[PDB]
Amino acid sequence: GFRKMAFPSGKVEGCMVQVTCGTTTLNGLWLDDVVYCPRHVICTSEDMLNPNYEDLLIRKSNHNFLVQAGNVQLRVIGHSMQNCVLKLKVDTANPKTPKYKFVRIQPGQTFSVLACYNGSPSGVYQCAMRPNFTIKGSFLNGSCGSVGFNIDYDCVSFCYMHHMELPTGVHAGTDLEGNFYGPFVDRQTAQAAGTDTTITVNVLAWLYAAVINGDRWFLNRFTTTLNDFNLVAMKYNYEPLTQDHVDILGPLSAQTGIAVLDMCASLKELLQNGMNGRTILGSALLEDEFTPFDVVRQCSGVTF
Amino acid sequence: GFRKMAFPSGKVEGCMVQVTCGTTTLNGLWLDDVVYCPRHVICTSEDMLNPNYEDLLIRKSNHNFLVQAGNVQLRVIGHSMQNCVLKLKVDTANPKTPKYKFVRIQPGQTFSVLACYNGSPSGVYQCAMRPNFTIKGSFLNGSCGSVGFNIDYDCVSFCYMHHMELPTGVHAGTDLEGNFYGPFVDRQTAQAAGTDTTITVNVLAWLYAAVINGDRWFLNRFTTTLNDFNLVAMKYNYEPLTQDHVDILGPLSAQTGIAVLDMCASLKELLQNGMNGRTILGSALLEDEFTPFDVVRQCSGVTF
Ligand SMILES: *[C@H](O)[C@H](C[C@@H]1CCNC1=O)NC(=O)[C@@H]1[C@@H]2[C@H](CN1C(=O)OCc1ccccc1)C2(C)C
Ligand SMILES: *[C@H](O)[C@H](C[C@@H]1CCNC1=O)NC(=O)[C@@H]1[C@@H]2[C@H](CN1C(=O)OCc1ccccc1)C2(C)C
Ligand code: NA
Ligand code: NA
Repeated sequence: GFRKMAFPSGKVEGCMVQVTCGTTTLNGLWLDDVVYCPRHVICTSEDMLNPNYEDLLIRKSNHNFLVQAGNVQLRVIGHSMQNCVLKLKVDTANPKTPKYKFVRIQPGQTFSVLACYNGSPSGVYQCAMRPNFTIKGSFLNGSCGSVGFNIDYDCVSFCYMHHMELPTGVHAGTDLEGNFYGPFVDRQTAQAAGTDTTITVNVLAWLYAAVINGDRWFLNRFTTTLNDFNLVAMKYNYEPLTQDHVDILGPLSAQTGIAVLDMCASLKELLQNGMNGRTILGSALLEDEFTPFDVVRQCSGVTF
Repeated sequence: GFRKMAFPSGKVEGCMVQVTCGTTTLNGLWLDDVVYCPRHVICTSEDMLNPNYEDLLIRKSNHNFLVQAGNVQLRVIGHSMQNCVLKLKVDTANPKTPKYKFVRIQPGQTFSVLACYNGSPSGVYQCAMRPNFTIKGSFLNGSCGSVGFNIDYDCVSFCYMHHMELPTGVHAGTDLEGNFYGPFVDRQTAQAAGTDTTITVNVLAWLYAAVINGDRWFLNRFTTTLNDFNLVAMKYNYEPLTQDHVDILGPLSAQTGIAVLDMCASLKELLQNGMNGRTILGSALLEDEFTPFDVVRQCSGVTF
C-alpha cells in the first residue's frame, strides 16, 4: 500500500525542447520566451577537459543553436550565461508555460525527474538530493537539461537541471539559476562526492509509513534521546537528528501514537541488529528517499 | 543507474474527471464524448454487499451523476453499463482527448498508474499485473477510476481501471471494457487471489539490467536447461520459463554476451543460496516488476 510516487509530469512535458550545437544534442526548458539548458552544450569534445566557457560563448552565434519544440524550429534571438546555465532567448513565448518558481532544495528533500532525450519525455521517477548533493538517477547520453521539480497546488517548483555523471555512477546538476548542488564543476575531470550519509529523518518517515500500513514487527517498548541516538547515527553514517527533524515528524507521531524518540529507539535496534531477513513495506533495506511530507501526501492522498 | 520509471502522464492527466453519485465520489476517464468509471459509483453502502447492478442502474437518472472536469460541470446526457464499467455520455467532447487504444494486458506486463482523487492527479508510478491478476498499488478511498496505461509512439494504451482492495492489501480492477483481471467481482465480499508467483522472465530482465550497469557478482560459469531450471522455479513459486520468454530475452542476451540459459543458472544459485547480504542494483531482493522491454527502453533511452 506504499509506492515511490512521482508528481504528474504534464505541466513539465509541455516545456521540454531539444537544443543542438554541432554533434552535441541535449534538452532545454522553454518557459515564457527563454530556453534554459546546460552551458556545456557550447562545448566540443576536446574543450570539455578545461573549457573557458566565457571565451567559448563569445565564439557562438544565435544561429549555431538548433532549438526544436517537437516539429517546430524555435528561433534563438539571444544567448546569455548565468553560472552553469545558458539562457537562449526565443521569438515565441511557450503557450504551454505553467505557473512556476525556481527553488534551491535542501539535502534530504525529494523531487520528480522528467528524464528526456532529444527534447522528448521518456519517463518520470522520484529522486532524493543525497546529503553529499548527488542524485541516484537514471540518465544516459542526451539526458542533460532534464529537470527535477515539485508541484504545490497549481505551481511547478523547478529545483534541478541535469549536467553530469560522476565516477561512482551517481549524478550532479544545478538549480535553474545554474548553481551546482555540491562541490562539482562542469568539466570532464575526476570529482569526489563526499561520503554519503543516510537521511535519518526520511528513514523515520518511512518506518511511520510501515506502521500506518500495518507493518509493525520492528516496534520495541524502548525510548532514547537525540543525544544517545545521534551517537549510534554517527556510527552507521546516518545524518544527525535535530529538534527540527522531531518537529517535522510530529503529525506522523500523532497519527500513529508513537513518539518520535520511541521510533528512534526502534531504528537503533534495526541498525545494531539488522532485519534478520525480515522486510518492511516489501523492502529488505531501510529506505531514506521518502520525506515526512511524501509519506503524509501518499497516506492522506493530497492532489494538484 | 536503473530506476522504476513511469511513462510521462500528461496525455492522461487531461482525461481525468470527478464522478459523484450521492456521498460516493470517484474518478472518471473523459475520452471524446464519454466518461468511463467503475459501475459501483451507483451503489449506496448497504447494496455494496450483493448489488443487483441492472436494477440499481434502472433507478438512476442522468442528473444523479455529478461529473466535474476541474471547475467545469460536464452534462451527462446518457448512461449505459458495459460489464463492470459505466459509460456516462456527455454533451462536450474532451478537447484534450489524446490518441488512444483499450488493451487487455497479460499477467507479467507493466503499466503506469495515474493515482487520482476527486478527478485530480496525485501521482504516477509503475505497476506489474501479478501472475494472480492483482496489482501492488497505492490507492486510498476515492482512488477508484484511476487508470493504468502504456504509451507507444504517440498513442496511450489504457489497460487498467481501479475498482477495489482485497483483504491482503493488494488491488484489483478491470480493462476499459469492464472485464475484471482475475476471478474478482465488484461486491464487498472476502475474495481470494491465487497464490502469487514471481515473474521469472522479468527477474532475468532485471539481472541483465544489473550486468549492463556493471553489477555482476552473481554471474557463474554454469548453464542449465528450461527443463531443469523449471524444476527449481516450481520449488520457489517462480513462473515456468517458456521458449517465448527465451526469445523475448534475446536482445539483452546479445547485448551482454550472456546466453539466457547461462543467466538462468545464475538465478538458480541466487534462489538456492540467497544473496549472502549482497545487493543487486541497490536491492536486497530479486525484482520482478521490470519487463525485458522496460529494461531495453531504460538502457536504450526510448522516448514518446
Ligand atoms: C549530458 O547529457 C551528459 C549526461 C551524462 C552522460 C552519461 N550519463 C550522464 O548523466 N553530461 C556529460 O556528458 C558531462 C559533460 C562533460 C562530461 N560529462 C559527464 O557526465 O562525464 C561522464 C560521462 C560521460 C559520458 C558517458 C558516461 C559518463 C561535462 C561538460 C561535465
Ligand atoms: C474505490 O475508490 C474504492 C478503492 C479502495 C478503498 C480503499 N483502497 C482501495 O483500493 N473501492 C471500493 O471501496 C470497493 C467497492 C466495494 C468495497 N471495495 C473495496 O475495495 O473494499 C475494501 C476496502 C474499502 C474501503 C477501505 C479499505 C478497503 C465495491 C463495490 C467492490
Ligand atoms: Na537564430
Ligand atoms: Na444531466
